Amino acid sequence: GSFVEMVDNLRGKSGQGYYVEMTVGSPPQTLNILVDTGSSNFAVGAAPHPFLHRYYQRQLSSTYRDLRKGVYVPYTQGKWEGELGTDLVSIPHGPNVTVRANIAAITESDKFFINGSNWEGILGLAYAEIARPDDSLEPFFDSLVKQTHVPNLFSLQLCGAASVGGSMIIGGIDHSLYTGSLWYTPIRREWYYEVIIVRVEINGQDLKMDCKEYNYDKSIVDSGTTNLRLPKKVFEAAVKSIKAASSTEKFPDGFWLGEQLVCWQAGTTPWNIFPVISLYLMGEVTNQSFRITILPQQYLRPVEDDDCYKFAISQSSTGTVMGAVIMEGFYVVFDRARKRIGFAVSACHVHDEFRTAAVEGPFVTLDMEDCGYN
Ligand SMILES: CC(C)(C)c1cccc(CN[C@H]2CS(=O)(=O)C[C@@H](Cc3cc(F)c4c(c3)C3(CCC(F)(F)CC3)CN4)[C@@H]2O)c1
Repeated sequence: GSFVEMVDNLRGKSGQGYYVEMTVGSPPQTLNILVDTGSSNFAVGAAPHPFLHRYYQRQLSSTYRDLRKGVYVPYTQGKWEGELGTDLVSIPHGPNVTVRANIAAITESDKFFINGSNWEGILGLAYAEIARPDDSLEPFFDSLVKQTHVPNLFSLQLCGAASVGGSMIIGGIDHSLYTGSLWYTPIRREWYYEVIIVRVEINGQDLKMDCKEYNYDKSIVDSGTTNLRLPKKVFEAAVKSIKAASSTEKFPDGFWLGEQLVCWQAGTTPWNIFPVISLYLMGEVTNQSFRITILPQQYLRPVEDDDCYKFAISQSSTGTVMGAVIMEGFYVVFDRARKRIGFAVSACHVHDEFRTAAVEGPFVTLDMEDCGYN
């Protein structure tokens, strides 16, 4: 509570990410910035690229300082390169402070900006270890914490819908955004927001795989990604098992690949025939775990075109990526200070009549440490 300045400060178009309003420079230039717990660079467009609504103009900033060094970041999805500097940054619908963060002024890019999107930059919320050019470049939230008395902690409530909304509470937790209790899983290493998944159930049936497979080569919480991404073998077992639960109908190969939609007459979507999915996460206490459960309403994204949906669980090059499909069911707390991530059922999650998202525990799981890849 007492974080209503910040409630509902996230916007976006579904499948195009969530962004938050920010100001940089003196005088303050407003930009919409993509919120990404999957990287650690703060970067903005700095030139009149045709896709951009606005861009960062350093000429205008009296507080701008050049850093004279270049920087290059290749994501899976895309790539940019720019010039480093520092400036005064603030989040209007956040806590009224201002910090001197590093900024990547994007001078060239490819497949990074979305033609049609309403954002112009990316805010890397993860740790310095994975910042570019190297961990010497202080990530934004590190700067925010060192320079103010704002608590080393933030939380995201992403609410799945063309338009999408959500909240980023900075420095706090807002208890009206979740129901039930928060359960914490350890942040395994401070680079990505890495975690250990110790077990997976589909409608309640263990997928029966060595838990190490769930996390090769790592599992992370990534707000800049849309899908629940599973490692290849795990992905196979999962889809196989979902087909079985939904055999009451059957669908084209391409649906399970996310390349072809499936539609029903509006309001007749056979929700009951799709299984709830569960990830057990390592808990705070030795041999203790807990479970998060998402409904089909989370992994079937609606798409315009009847009621049509895209299958939004997909295969992963890395380990497990808990992206938007996962986060839109839960209030996620990034407790950097206590080095742990918190999950609670979201106040804004989409649920049907008979079933609901869940965070439950505790469970007994031995050898949880063995689920990690080393
Ligand atoms: C930054 C670093 C450490 C070098 C790094 C390299 C590879 C993977 C990762 C893990 N986090 C990644 C996972 S990703 O590449 O799928 C999305 C990426 C952020 C990202 C980068 C883009 F060029 C684009 C998007 C997101 C968009 C917008 C939002 C979306 F979710 F709709 C998706 C599309 C459009 N293009 C995350 O940061 C970090």
